[PDB]
Parts: sequence; C-alpha cells; structure tokens
Amino acid sequence: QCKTIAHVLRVNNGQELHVWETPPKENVPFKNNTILIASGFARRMDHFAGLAEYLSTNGFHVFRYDSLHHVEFTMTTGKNSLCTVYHWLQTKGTQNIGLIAASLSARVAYEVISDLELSFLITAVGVVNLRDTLEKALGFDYLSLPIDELPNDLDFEGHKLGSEVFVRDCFEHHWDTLDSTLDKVANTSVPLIAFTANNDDWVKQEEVYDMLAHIRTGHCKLYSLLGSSHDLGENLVVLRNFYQSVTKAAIAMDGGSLEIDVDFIEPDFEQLTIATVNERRLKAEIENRTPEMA
Amino acid sequence: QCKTIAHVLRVNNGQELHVWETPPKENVPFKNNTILIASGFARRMDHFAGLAEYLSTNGFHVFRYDSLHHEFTMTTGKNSLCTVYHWLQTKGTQNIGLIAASLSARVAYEVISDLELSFLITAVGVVNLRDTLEKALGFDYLSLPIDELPNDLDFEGHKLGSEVFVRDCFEHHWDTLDSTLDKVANTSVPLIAFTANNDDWVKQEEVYDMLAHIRTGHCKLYSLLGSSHDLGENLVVLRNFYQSVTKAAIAMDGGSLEIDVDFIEPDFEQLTIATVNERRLKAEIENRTPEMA
Repeated sequence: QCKTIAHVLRVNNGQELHVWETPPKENVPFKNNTILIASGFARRMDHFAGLAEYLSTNGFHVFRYDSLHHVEFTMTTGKNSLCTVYHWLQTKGTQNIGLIAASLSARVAYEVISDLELSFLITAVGVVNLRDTLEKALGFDYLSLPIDELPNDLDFEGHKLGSEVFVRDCFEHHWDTLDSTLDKVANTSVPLIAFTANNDDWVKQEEVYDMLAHIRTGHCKLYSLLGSSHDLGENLVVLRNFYQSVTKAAIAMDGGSLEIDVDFIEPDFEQLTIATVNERRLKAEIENRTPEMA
Repeated sequence: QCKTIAHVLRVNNGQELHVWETPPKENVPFKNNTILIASGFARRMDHFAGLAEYLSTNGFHVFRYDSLHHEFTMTTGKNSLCTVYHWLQTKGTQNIGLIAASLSARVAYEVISDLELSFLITAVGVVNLRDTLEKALGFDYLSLPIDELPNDLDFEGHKLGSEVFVRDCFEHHWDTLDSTLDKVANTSVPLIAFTANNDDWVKQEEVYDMLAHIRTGHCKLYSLLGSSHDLGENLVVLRNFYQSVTKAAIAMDGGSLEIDVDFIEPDFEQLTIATVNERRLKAEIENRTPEMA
C-alpha cells in the first residue's frame, strides 16, 4: 500500500483514537511543518484521503485523526482528540505543526488557538457560531428547547448526534455563541487563512469577517471557494477547488507567506484512486494494531 | 399557639415540602381568594410569618410553602409551587392569588401563563437571573466552564450548590431576560409588581420592559419607599413591605389594581406572637402525617 501507517492511540480512560500517517514523497523539496488534519466528520469526504495525497505529493508529512471513542460526540471530545494527537506528536519529537480543519472541526480548532503552539491554522467553511449553524442545518433551533424536550438524536451529517449529551456540553462548556469564539481567537499569534464558500447558507460570512477582525495580531486572511455551498464534496470541481486551495495555502504558510498564488504538484485520478482504495486496506489493518498509550 | 396548622406533602418520588396554613380572623369581611406565599428563601424575613399575620388579620386564608427536598435549582422551585397549587386544587380550593419576592418571583413568572391564578403580586422580583446573580455574587459565574465553578455560591443568606444550579439555568432556560418575557407575554393573570427605589440587583428598566410585554395590559408597577433589595433592612422598610402587599391583595381580591384601600394593621404584640409560633410549628412538623401530593 502507499506507506500510510495506521496508529491506534489509547488515551488513559479507555478511549481510542485512530491516526492515519502519510509520509512525504521521495524527491520533492523539504517541508518544515508536519500537517495535522481533523478528519473526524469527513465520511462524505473519504476522511480527506485525497487531501493527504495532494499534500504528500507536495512534500508534507501528514497525520489525519478521528475522534476519541470508548472501545456519542460532544464538541469537547473533538477538542480532547486534537489535544491528544498534538501531545503525542510532541513526544514523538515533532516540533513544527500546522493544522487544517473544516466545518464543525474548525470550531474546535478556533477554541484552542490561543493555547496551542501551532505554526499555522487553515480552515474551510469553518463554523464560528455553533447555535446559528445548527439551526440552519437542522431547520430548527433545538438549543432553545428544554433539554428534556429534545428529540433522541440529531442528524448533522458528517455523523449523527445524541441530543442531550451534545446540547448539555454546548452550554456547560460554552460552545454555543459567536462570542465564545471571538473570546478564544482574540489573543492568538497563530497565522490563519479562512476559506469561506461562496453560497454557504450555514456559515454567515460576515460572522467570519467579525472573527478575523478580533484577531488582534491582524495576521490572518480570508479567501473564498468559488461556486460552492457548505458541501465541499458536492461534485468533483468543488472538491478539487478545495484540495488545490488548501494545498497552495499550506505551501505558502509553510514559508511564512499568506499569499497563495503559489505552485504545486497536483495528483492525477489514478493516484487519487489508489489513495481511496488504500483506505479500505488501512481500515482492515487497524482491526489489529497495538494501541500506543497516550 | 395561634391557629397556624403545619402540613408535610410528600410527592410520589420521596421528596417532602412543608406548608404552613393560617386561617382568616373570625369577624372580618369575607375574602374570596386563598393566598399562597412562596416562603422558601425567606429565612431573613422570618419565612413571612408576619405577612401572613397582616393578611389573615384582614380576612385572607393563607398558605406558605417551602421547597421540595428529600441542592436547590430553579426547577425545584417551579415544581414546589406546582405541587402546592395542585394540592389546594384537590381540596377544592378554586380562587388562588400568589405573592412572591426576589428569586421566587422568577419562578412565578415562569408559570403564569400555565396556572389559573386570580392575581400575582411580586416584590423586588427578578426578571433577568444572570444579571441579578452577577450583581449579588460580584462576578458572572455563568460565564465559566461548569468544571471551574466553586462548590457553592452564597445567595441572600442561602448557600446554592453551583454545578446543579448552573446546569439547570441553561438546560431549562432560566437565565436571560427574554425567557421571562416569553413566559409572561400571553398571560391573563393580573399583576402588581413592587420595585424598590434603589435596588442594585434588579434593574427597574427591565421590570418595566417585562410589564410592557404583557399583552392584556392589566398590570401595575408601584415602588416601595426606600429599600434596596433588602426588605428586612430595618423595621420601617419591612412594614412598608407588609403594608403595601396587604393593600394590593385587598384591592385585587375585588378586581382592582389601585391600592388606596383601608386595612387592619397588626400591632407589635401580635407580630411577636407569630414569631414565637414559628418555633412551635417547626418542632411539631416531625410528628405530622405526610399528605400525598
């Protein structure tokens, strides 16, 4: 299989998380930052297997990770998965790390950017206002209901969510408002490029600009993905416009720049097909792997 | 003892609640409405023993109830009021007025579009729970993650266990002014809201804002003489409290909202005896047959 490695990280409470590692290609120029990709809610995106391809063909050592589980999700479990993989890279010796995150995973990333030592953060259609996005996505503001009148589960695809556990954590760990985001983002030093989709009914672009406007370093940029809505896997043109945008941003930011009109090597359909089928091989591999304690 | 009867209601889940009943004085004109008084948080107010005195000396049959228990959450407050109301209903009592003050008045505004009450009178009643608690406790604790909260919060004499209380505020939407404004909006119950002239804890502008969302328009705001939020600051502030609410209960029992009404005022010996009767009631509640409710 192209040498992508399956890792099982076993966090001390009986929780497990899977990490998919893809090494850089043999003779491309050196890339200083290791890339972390939050690939938990990315079922419909084949867990970003093709983005890891686009990045290793361009020189990056990639780690993709999913969510902690106990053999349902709250935003705090997403935050703990990212902090677990991150401390494991640090102890394997990795020092320079960039992070890419999209949609709901981007809210989890904005939450720790004033606490984590990251070389950069890139987000795509990232949610800044959880309550408003979940309203737009589900057709109703379920967070306005008494907790005990909640439907048993909600379907926010990427996955499905147990309503009470998840809504209780929103309020208790204050994930819910645009202000909780702006408070977090405010004192960061991490460079950030934010891609918004053009026809995105779920993430208000003005709210993204407002969040960028609170980053007191003024060291950020917003760019837009053409003719896309929130669904980045809508068709193959919207998908590769995401892949190429995020790869030029990873290359620019790896070199301290925020201007993304940069050159890159693009995988062809055959390489991308091999990466898709090679994911099924990895899923079977991870069936029997030694957990690594964390 | 003066005639107050104690009762212990046990609800179907093993929580008890205490109700103190004072019948009207014998030869005074009939009063159509029984009065319920939320008295759980009124330790410093001697659990409203003298307001009951004032009221029964004027013909009202009064019930005062505490909070359900086997710490407190606002929903426990709402279930305690709903339990006693439902219990009085089973006794065939039909016309029921309610008096609530401070924290308890928020509980009262939560259910006033669901209960058939003849009227509601509130004193220094909180319309915006998050803002009052910031003012009372010095800091907005509701802005912290639940796991960084202190063990207890000391609110107005009573200690509040912080995790269970803050979880319930968000979960049952007790926290904002808007939640109050939604519950109050379609009410048919007449309301007199008394505010204190220099209350730091409750903003008068927000009480007027609440009253202004009551579509029927039959409500009135009157203000108490001095008072800060503390109705038991001194004997003058306290008697202005007792006196204002007695005129409002008299006037509203006859469908009026203007309180320049005559009333009978207990003297000091009658209020003292009510205070001592409270010790007597508190002791014998343990040798009282629980009533199912």
